Amino acid sequence: GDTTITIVGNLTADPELRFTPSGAAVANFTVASTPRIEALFLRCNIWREAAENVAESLTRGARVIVSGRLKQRSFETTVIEVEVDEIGPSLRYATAKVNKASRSGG
Amino acid sequence: AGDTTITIVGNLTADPELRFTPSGAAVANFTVASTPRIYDRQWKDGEALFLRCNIWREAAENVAESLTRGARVIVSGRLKQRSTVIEVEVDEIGPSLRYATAKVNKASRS
Amino acid sequence: GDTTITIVGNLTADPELRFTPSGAAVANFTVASTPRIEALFLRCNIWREAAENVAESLTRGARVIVSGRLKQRSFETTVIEVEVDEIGPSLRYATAKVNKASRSGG
Amino acid sequence: AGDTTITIVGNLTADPELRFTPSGAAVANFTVASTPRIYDRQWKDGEALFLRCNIWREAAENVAESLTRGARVIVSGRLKQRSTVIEVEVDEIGPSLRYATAKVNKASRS
Repeated sequence: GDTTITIVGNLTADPELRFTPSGAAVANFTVASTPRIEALFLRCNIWREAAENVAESLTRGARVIVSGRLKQRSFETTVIEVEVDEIGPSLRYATAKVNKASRSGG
Repeated sequence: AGDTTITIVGNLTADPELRFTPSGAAVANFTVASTPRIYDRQWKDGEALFLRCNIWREAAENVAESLTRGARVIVSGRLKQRSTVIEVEVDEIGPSLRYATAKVNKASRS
Repeated sequence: GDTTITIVGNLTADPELRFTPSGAAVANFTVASTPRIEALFLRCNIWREAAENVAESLTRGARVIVSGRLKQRSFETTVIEVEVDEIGPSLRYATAKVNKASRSGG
Repeated sequence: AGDTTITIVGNLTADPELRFTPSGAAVANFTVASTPRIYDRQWKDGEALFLRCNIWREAAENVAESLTRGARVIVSGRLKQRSTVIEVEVDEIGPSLRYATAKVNKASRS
């Protein structure tokens, strides 16, 4: 089958960044969202430069909009997790100066 | 504040389950098995995830009556952290009309 | 970019079916959904056997759940339309007898 | 009854627009241009669609201030048929952190 998800919440901590043996960047963070009618924490993952952009521009307590797919993996005493497709900061209660980086294809 | 809605397409892995609450409310439980297709390289179709869902009210019974193990369903809902344990609070569920057909009933008789 | 959508509503008319010169089946119908806090009509499209399944099993006034992508096309005096990924009938106010068809790969 | 929510990723095509209502409410208007990728055959990336969106309240101004033509945004919302004409009633919007970076402000000063 398939599964996509969109989440709006606040960062719990700041995006922790780490690089892979291959060189590929992997940001990491967890979005906490409390619906109105609670408390749900979703840990997300991002790759490639978008990983570095996140770690570089976001901080704990930031309101974000996330679209991605679900994922699970085993831990030792399976938990759901989110594969980020694209992430941005909400302008619902904030503003932001945006600086794109040019080089379209790659 | 920020919410979290989700749409899932997968299979049931078992017949639903009618868990009547102590208060007297119907609740159907099932888990949607979904393994996505990943157009890469040429594995091109793998990484199965199992999502535990909880449908409430009237639909808890329509689901327990209509759906069965191996069923391809389309689920709409939200992720709740109540109850490890994040589950899908199903808002709408329906037998996918892909690969299958169905005869629909209604609201008002028998 | 990209865009996915999920709709829950009722059929306005019955799925109209038609075949293509290539032989590919194309069902067609439009879902009317009125949110609670209105009246929005979305015309959908489906292909392959799922098209025939729809026309064969659904009827006007039926509550359905639809996931797909948006699409637009010009008409003469552009309108948004939905490319159905998968459609099923809601069990929120109904029940259904399901008869899968076997032949997994194709 | 049945609702309809949607998530869009695309570009703005122009700077937003502050359309203050007669009542006195802020409203920002823009249209998200989105052309999806379609892994088929080997066109493998085409069919551009343009979605007109309307963001309201406080965010109408934060958007008009923060975003500009050519911007890659992530939009969350619902399709409304008010005003041909189906538009996106934006609930949340944000500059996509893919291909770009951003400096976030907040709620309470200056």
